[PDB]
Amino acid sequence: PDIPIQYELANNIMENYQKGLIPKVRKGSPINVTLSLQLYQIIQVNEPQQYLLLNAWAVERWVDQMLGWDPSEFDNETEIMARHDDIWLPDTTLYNSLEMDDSASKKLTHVKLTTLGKNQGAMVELLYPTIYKISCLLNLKYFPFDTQTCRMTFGSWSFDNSLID
Amino acid sequence: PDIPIQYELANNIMENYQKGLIPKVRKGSPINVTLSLQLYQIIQVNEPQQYLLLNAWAVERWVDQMLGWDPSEFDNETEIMARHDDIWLPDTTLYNSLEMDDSASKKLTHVKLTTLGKNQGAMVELLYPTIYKISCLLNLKYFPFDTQTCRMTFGSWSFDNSLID
Ligand SMILES: *[C@@H]1O[C@H](CO)[C@@H](O[C@@H]2O[C@H](CO)[C@@H](O)[C@H](O)[C@H]2NC(C)=O)[C@H](O)[C@H]1NC(C)=O
Ligand SMILES: *[C@@H]1O[C@H](CO)[C@@H](O[C@@H]2O[C@H](CO)[C@@H](O)[C@H](O)[C@H]2NC(C)=O)[C@H](O)[C@H]1NC(C)=O
Ligand SMILES: *[C@@H]1O[C@H](CO)[C@@H](O)[C@H](O)[C@H]1NC(C)=O
Ligand SMILES: *[C@@H]1O[C@H](CO)[C@@H](O)[C@H](O)[C@H]1NC(C)=O
Repeated sequence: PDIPIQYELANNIMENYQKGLIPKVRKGSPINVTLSLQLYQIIQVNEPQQYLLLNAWAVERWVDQMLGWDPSEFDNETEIMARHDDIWLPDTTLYNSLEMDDSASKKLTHVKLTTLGKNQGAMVELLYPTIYKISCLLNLKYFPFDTQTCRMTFGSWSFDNSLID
Repeated sequence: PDIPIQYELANNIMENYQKGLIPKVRKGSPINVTLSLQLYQIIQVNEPQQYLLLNAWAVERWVDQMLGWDPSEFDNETEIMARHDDIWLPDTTLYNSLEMDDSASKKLTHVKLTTLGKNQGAMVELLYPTIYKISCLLNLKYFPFDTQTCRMTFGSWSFDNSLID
């Protein structure tokens, strides 16, 4: 009738879904997460406090083995946009971050769900802008002709290699 | 009886509505969003950190194809004032923003709904004040007789041209 097909799609795929648990139907394999980074700006290289302020564009892709639907049933449709609140998100952490509030370093709004099949899951694309307060060591021996290398360690804080890769 | 007609109006249009999904009943056309901007103040042109602090008035108009009602049924009322939490809002993002917390750069409080018909949708007006921390490059070659141009890039972070225009 007047109800959109995406309403039925989201009601169907997010029916028995539990966002508080890792969507790993298969037992013997971790969830592969593909993190991609773009540098947009270097806001501040703060020598006195060993912190660098970066403005990055982070893209995060994995496969959610529970949010899979058949495109033929739901009117040919192969994509749907949901909210980051409604699905399980990997806890990608910047290990050397100097900011503990994730509302000042991340702008998670929406996720994109592309189906691979009913029982095969769906690709989840997570695009969000970040502001990283990075703890980097400065070797100011050749100041002001110095070059500095800044490391960004990314990983899951609570999930090990057997759960999230 | 003693119940207002706007109570019956908001209960009827917001009955099967889902605010987590784009209100696009029609298939082959994006949602047109009309962003209008007013400059109210230039708080700070911070040369050392390449950021300009603006105080703007943003007005956002689109058509919500699901929130349409027949005025004649609901005592011939053509408008209703709702909250931004209750309806779907486009993710209008300032691309070069230096602030990721949207509670320090935006004051979304209410929305205005004007009906175009039962099955034709409703015009949504979103008025809110903003404080923009803008990443702008300064060419201080003619200081202090210098003129600077500051760019403000606006768009959806996750929705492409086929969804939001
Ligand atoms: C996650 O990554 C692993 C790689 O460690 C993938 O395992 C591969 O699976 C294919 C079959 O689909 C095999 O042909 C490859 O040999 C496997 N790789 C290795 C290194 O053994 C896995 O498929 C990926 N996806 C998951 C687990 O959903
Ligand atoms: C959104 O904007 C598009 C313009 O791209 C509108 O499409 C127009 O539709 C009218 C009919 O209502 C046609 O007469 C015009 O020729 C169309 N424009 C173009 C450029 O083809 C569309 O109606 C707008 N509103 C929506 C999609 O709800
Ligand atoms: C898309 O779906 C419609 C109806 O569901 C169908 O008519 C059309 O053939 C589909 N497209 C393809 C390429 O199969
Ligand atoms: C608006 O509705 C009221 C009550 O239903 C009616 O008395 C009035 O005539 C209507 N106005 C117009 C212009 O039809």
